[PDB]
Amino acid sequence: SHMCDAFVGTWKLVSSENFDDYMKEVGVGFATRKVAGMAKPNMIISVNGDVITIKSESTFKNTEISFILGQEFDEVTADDRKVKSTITLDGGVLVHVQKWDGKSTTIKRKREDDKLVVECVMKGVTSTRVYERA
Ligand SMILES: Cc1ccc(S[C@H](CCCCSc2ccc(Cl)cc2)C(=O)O)cc1
Repeated sequence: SHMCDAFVGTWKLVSSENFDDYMKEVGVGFATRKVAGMAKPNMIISVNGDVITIKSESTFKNTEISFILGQEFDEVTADDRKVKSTITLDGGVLVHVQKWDGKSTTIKRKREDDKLVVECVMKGVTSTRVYERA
């Protein structure tokens, strides 16, 4: 047993707050905000050795990343940014930093009760996205 066992599984979005304002802060355009904001993604997290895989499946886009903690990688996001990402574990929280065009956003993922809580921050603006087991 290991590092991220409590994150492993299949999760479904059950609530979102302030995601439009977060997307505006990130620079997402109108049409993508409207369509992406409707989505109710499935997030599938798995671990094989040191490699963590996070898939997001939705009517808008299917994305997948695989990574080793602390080791930077290339990521094309669902809103089509080309970013440099680093994911670390900090006190039981998965901390995902995305860098592009001199900008930065941080996505934190933690277990709280039976939920997996996703907090997305872009400057002063936070969005909170709550997932439960599928
Ligand atoms: C449609 C859809 C697909 C995937 C997600 S991942 C997100 C966390 C990661 C957020 C930062 S990357 C990003 C993704 C989409 C947009 Cl619009 C803007 C930024 C989460 O809900 O858990 C959200 C919405």
